[PDB]
Amino acid sequence: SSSVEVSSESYETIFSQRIIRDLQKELVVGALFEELPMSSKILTMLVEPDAGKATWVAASTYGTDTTTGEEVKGALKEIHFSTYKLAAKSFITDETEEDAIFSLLPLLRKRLIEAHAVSIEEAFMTGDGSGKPKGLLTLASEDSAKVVTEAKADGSVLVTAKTISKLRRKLGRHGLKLSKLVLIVSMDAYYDLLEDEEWQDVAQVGNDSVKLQGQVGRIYGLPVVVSEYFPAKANSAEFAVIVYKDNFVMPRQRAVTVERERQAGKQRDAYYVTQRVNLQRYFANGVVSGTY
Amino acid sequence: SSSVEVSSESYETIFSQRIIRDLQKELVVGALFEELPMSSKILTMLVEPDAGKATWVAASTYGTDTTTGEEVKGALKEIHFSTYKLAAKSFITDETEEDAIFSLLPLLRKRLIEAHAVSIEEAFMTGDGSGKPKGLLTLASEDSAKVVTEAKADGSVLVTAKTISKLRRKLGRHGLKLSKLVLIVSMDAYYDLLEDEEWQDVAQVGNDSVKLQGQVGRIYGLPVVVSEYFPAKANSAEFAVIVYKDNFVMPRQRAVTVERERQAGKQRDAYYVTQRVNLQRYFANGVVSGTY
Amino acid sequence: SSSVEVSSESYETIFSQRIIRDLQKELVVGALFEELPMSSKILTMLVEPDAGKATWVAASTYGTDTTTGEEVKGALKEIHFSTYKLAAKSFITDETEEDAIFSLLPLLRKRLIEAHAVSIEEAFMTGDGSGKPKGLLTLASEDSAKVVTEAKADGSVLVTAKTISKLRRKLGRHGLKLSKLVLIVSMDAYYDLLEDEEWQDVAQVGNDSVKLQGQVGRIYGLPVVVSEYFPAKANSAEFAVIVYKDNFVMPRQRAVTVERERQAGKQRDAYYVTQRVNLQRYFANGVVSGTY
Amino acid sequence: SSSVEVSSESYETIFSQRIIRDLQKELVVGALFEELPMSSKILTMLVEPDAGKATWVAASTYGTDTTTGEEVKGALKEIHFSTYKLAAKSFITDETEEDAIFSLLPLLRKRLIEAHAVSIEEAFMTGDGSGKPKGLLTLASEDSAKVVTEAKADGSVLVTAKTISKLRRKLGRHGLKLSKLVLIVSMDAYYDLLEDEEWQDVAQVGNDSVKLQGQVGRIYGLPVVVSEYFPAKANSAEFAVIVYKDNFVMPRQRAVTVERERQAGKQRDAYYVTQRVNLQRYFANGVVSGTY
Amino acid sequence: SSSVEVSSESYETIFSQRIIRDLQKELVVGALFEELPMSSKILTMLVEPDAGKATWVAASTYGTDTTTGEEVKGALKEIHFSTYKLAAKSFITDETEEDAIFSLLPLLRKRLIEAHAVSIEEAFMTGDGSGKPKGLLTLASEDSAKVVTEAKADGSVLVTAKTISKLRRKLGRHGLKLSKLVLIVSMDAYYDLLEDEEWQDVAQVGNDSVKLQGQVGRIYGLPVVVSEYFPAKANSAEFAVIVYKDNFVMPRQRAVTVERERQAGKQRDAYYVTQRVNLQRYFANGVVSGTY
Amino acid sequence: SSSVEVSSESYETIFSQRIIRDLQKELVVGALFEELPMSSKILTMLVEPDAGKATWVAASTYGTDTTTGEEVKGALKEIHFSTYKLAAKSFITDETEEDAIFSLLPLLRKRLIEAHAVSIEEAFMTGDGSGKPKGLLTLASEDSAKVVTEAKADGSVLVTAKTISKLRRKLGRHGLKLSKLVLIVSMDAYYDLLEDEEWQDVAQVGNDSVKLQGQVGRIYGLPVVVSEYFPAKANSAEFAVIVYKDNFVMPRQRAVTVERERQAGKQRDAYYVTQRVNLQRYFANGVVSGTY
Repeated sequence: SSSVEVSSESYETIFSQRIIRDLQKELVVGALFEELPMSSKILTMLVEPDAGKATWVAASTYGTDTTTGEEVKGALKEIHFSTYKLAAKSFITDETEEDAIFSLLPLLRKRLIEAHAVSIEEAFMTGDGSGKPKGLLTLASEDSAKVVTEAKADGSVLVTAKTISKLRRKLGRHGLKLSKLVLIVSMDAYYDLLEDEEWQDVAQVGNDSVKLQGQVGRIYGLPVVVSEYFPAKANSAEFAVIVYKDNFVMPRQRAVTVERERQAGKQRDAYYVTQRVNLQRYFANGVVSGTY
Repeated sequence: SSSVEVSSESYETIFSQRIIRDLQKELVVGALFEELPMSSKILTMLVEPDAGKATWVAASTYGTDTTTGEEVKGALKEIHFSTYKLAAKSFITDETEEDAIFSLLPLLRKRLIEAHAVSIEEAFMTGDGSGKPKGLLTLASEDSAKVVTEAKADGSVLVTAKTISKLRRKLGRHGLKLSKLVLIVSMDAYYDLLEDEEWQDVAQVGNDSVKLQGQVGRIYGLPVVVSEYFPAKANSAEFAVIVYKDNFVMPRQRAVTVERERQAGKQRDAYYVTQRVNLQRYFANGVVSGTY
Repeated sequence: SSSVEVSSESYETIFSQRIIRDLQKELVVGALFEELPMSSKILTMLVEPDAGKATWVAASTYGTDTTTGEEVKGALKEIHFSTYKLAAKSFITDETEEDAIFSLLPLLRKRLIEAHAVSIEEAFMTGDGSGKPKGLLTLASEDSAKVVTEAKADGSVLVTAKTISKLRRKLGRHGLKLSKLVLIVSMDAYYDLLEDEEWQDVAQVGNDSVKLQGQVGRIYGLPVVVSEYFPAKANSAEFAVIVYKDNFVMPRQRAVTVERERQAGKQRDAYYVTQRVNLQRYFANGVVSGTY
Repeated sequence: SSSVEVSSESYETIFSQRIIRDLQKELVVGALFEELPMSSKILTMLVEPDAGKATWVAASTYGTDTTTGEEVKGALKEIHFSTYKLAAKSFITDETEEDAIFSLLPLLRKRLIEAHAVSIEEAFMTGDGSGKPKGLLTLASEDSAKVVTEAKADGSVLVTAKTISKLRRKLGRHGLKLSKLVLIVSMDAYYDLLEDEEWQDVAQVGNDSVKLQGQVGRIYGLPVVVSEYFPAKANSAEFAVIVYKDNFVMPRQRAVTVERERQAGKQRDAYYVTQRVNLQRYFANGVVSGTY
Repeated sequence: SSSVEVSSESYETIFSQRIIRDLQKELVVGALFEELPMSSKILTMLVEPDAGKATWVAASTYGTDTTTGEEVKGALKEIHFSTYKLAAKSFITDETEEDAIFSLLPLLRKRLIEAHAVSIEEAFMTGDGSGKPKGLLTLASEDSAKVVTEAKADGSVLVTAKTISKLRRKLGRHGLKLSKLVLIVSMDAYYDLLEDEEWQDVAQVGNDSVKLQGQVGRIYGLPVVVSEYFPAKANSAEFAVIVYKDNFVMPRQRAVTVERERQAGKQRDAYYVTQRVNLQRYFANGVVSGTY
Repeated sequence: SSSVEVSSESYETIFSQRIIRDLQKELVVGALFEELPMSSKILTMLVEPDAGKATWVAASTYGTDTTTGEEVKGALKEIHFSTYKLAAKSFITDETEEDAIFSLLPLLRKRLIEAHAVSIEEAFMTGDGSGKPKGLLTLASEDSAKVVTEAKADGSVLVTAKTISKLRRKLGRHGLKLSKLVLIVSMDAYYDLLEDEEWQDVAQVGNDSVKLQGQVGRIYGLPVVVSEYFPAKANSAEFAVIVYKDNFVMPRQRAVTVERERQAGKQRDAYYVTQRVNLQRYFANGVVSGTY
């Protein structure tokens, strides 16, 4: 009846009262370590490691230098945990905040913190270490630690299940355990439709329940971390396996705090979120990936 | 003997009493949602889910002027919920009813309703949205979502079970689950008997029981909703896979009511049966279809 | 020494006493439904299942005249179940019975009833249905219903077991159930020795018994009704699979009776045997056979 | 020194105290039926099982002339079961008995009876039926039954278990059972270690014991009567599978008796053992054998 | 520096002490039977099995002259068991015993007895039957009894498990059981590694226990008696399988006694170790070996 | 702004700190026997195992003179248990020690003893035994005993699992058992995925635990002493399997001790570690390795 430019504009318009989030993916992997508070400029350590060496000496007296005899070493290595600053800044103007909707500022604050955390997780996963923490698929990669798939447990010809097993027993050479798997979402999809020598398929069987879905999706009974924080290289899959109780800790030189001023050349409200963070490192075989 | 046009018409004949219904098929799929009453003629549901986010900042001073900018945000996105009208009339006259049958109308009101129910399902199940409730295949198919089978879960070649698993995983990256499957009766026939890995049939073993068939007809323990409200593309399949308790609601802006009049030019009996409906939508990857 | 033409005929020979039947099997399959007595020359009855229908109408008015709404019809259809006559007749002479024996007749009456009973089953199983009851391999097949195997649930390669399952599914599409299965004795002896991937055979486990044999030979746990009244073709196997207690009734307008006269020009005994029976039909998927 | 014809004959010489018998197999097959006591020369039985069947009549009339009228029959067939003579005799003289052992005669009398018994079994197992009982195999094989393996359940290729099955389902179709099986030792000695699809053998499983053996040495749980009294052929193996409690009876006009006379020239001693026996023949297909 | 002829010889140096006996293996295989004491140089006995027979007689008289006269016979046959001699000696001297080890004789006497016991086992395992017992493989192989595996239970292509399987059948044809099997060390190692249709070896599974090693090394749940006293034929392998509790007794006309003399015209110490043994032979199908 | 060579090295530095050992493995394979302390220069002792054996005697008198003479012996043969010397010294001075760390000697001394323990285990594992003790592998392989696989109880074909079983039997044909297996890590990776009849592997199953891993890595349920002190021969594996408590003893004529002097021309800190050891041998078949 009424058209626009009659009286259409005078009727009820509902707005989204209660909204959903931007970003609904959990933040783990980058923080999946002991989170240790720190305040120091640097932290420096040393290890024993050893002395002497000893051999086989024919004896028959007390004190013998007749044959073989004195043997010593001292050794090394000092190591320094090098700390980084990671931080963010954001604007809002009174100009934007004042219309008739003043509910924006409360909402905004809880996006900022959530957003600083995202950038940390991505920085820990992929990051070169300049201006950012020590990577996880940089220190376990082919790029700067030279770790690919295990070829000391490959005769010729591999398969996708096999690769996980092969990397797992590379960790037990390094003497450590496995306690979580971090896998690409595609990989886990493939392993959900598991191929087994049970021949029932533990994604389903005949009688299906939450027990089965939650068993197939765990490999070796362990939390698979489904994550999307991986480049796709080619048809290759990247994996990160290591222990997560005997591995690395996140020393945080400043725990996340939100800092705030009004000043940016007028007033205006300016927001600072600031953390300072790193990864520990002791070994380059101390975390293991492999390229399919 | 007794021949017709002689004396055959003065003896016995039987007539029916009680009568089979038209369509003994259960109406579901289009009525497989929660039914929410609405009194509001439009809903303008502005979503509101975020303010600020994060940044990477060096900090260590009260006011920092050297690092990155700050962030301040509004929020988005208004959603207009628009209802449509579905309804029909039936014109009848006493003049046709006049013979010796007068029990026609007590069945007929409930034939018209049952029939009006069919078209409600067909429109709910498949539909553009223009003058009809939002369509279920359509909203989740290539037509207006570009949602087909997940190509990031397949190398090439997809067997019938294997498809379902690609769609199952697609669902959980959304944040939603699966609790029933809607399949075509001809597709449903290769799941009624399926050739399976236990190598005995888990439809029937050697010693069929209603239990084994009731387990197999639940793909993943989840009921398959056998329906015949599906287009036919080719030897390609169609699926409707979603959760049916967390997805979309069916909002009914006028529930079905029967108005009755007797005015059409004389008397005459006039019936008007009228409803108003739509379906909710937030996302169109919140529902899943796919292409075999 | 003693031989024919001495005195051998005057001495000892022990001549016949007692007889064993003709056919030491049960007569099955025609009689496998309810058998209801009637007294009504024709069961004319009208079956009316639907009235109304309704549609989607956009309204915004009480009396909605703006678009058509009006939906109403009567329905159809009338059917007539017409009884047929089956009969058997015999005329003998006193001369044939007599030589010193006159006990033939009380036994003659049984054989007549029994042989009649056989024809009835012949007529129910295969029969054009005009003057006699309609078939069950002549009704239910390609001959007069277009009902064979279900090709739309085949993959490719029909094998015998597969054929029964596809056919089973063809029944549940129709809405009717299965409660007995009717099969060919030649096929039966190979449902008795069914292949199963249980892999020890459940008809000779290695802890062998009559139980396993009486299980395997009951396809789906429902009794196999061994029957052999089937036509020939090549080596196609036909089956009769239907619900046998929620379908057709056999209606009896005349119960078995023997009407006995002597007078036939001479005496003579004249024996007339009469029954009036039919088969019902409701739909052209009301019963299912399939061709292999 | 010491040689024969010195002092070696008065030295100890040990002679046999006890002996084995020639034959240590239990008799079986031909004394495995009912042993019916009898005293008549012949049993002449006439079986009369069926009289009357009538016809399906066309009705509204009693003493039909629109079809063939009222049927009645008498019946056939007289059959005569005639005993045959089995007699065996032996004779000794006082010259035969005397050596230095007088104690042979109670043993000889046992031996003759046993020896005669073998001849009864030999004839009952295979026998023309002319001055001996009819042979069980001589009426079950190709010899005059003309009953071999059913073509009607071979797609091509027969194996030993299938041949037994083929033979078994002939039985259930002549109205009889299987209650024992008679087989050939060489074939029985292949179910000693029985190949099967467990592949771990269901003859011995994992932990061989006597129980498993005496159960697997049966086919259908029913005792395999391990014998070697069948004739040689080639690589063909004939069996007998029939009921052994609803089958052919032995009518014994004389139960086995021991007769002793002395007289025949001088005295001297004579041992005669005589029985008069036959095997029934109710049907020529009332026993089933077959050619492998 | 110091060596023989300087000062090396004056330091304590450790010379021999503490003995170990010749052969660390149990004397069995010829000693597996009952050792029955006897005192009779030769044992002469008949074994009586049966006397007369009694052939079928037609009868209907009390002296049957119409048939062949009575059967009768004595009993055969006479058997001689002849003892053989086995002994060993040592002639040592007073000069030998004098001049290093005077405690040699208490050990030397034990070795003479023990060494004789092995030589006895050599005579029982394979024996000429001339001056020494009758052999054990000798009476059971082709050497003097023409017993190889039964070619009339061959299904073509004899394999290891099967040879035993045929051999067991040959046993039941004698009517004697199988209770242990005596094999060659090298075969026994392959039989320990039995491959069965579990396809995993029941030798050690994957879940080993002493029971499974103690189970594999039993064939048919009967223990194998592992031995080395066998000849190596060719590529053919000797097996010896019989009952070992209802077969051959070893009759001993003298038990092992140690006899001691000193004279030979001088003294000198003379040690004589003596036994007298024979081995029963009833049949040559009373012990069964074979050729591979 | 700041850089090194400005003030940075003096600004608040975390110097090196703490420690972790080298040889992050337990000493195995050398320590795997009874360790007997000894205090004797040599033990020179006679193997004592037989004294006479005699032979058979036909008798006929208390003595004989007809047959062979008598046996009686002392005993053969002397063996000498000889020690070797293993040892080394190490040189350090006060000049080296004076920097700013004086916790070096308390660590250097532990390392030295540990470093000596390694050169002992090395020599114990492989060695010529000439001035060191015997090589465990060397004596056992084909280098010095001519012992490879048991290829007189092997027919055709082998796998890794088989090669162990060939060795396993080879021990017991000297009466010896098994109580450990020694294996190369490269092989150990291949026993991780043990191929078995339960056909899921007992290393994962579907559900893993430390227990399954501890069953599959113990071949026969007995500890595999996993070690990496093995020579890498080629694509061949060596193994060492013998009994390790019913065989060889390791006799130690001097236990490990540390002697220390400070004088040799200057002072100077001098350490001497010295020990004396041998490994016994008794036969060349009393320790077994194998070439895969």
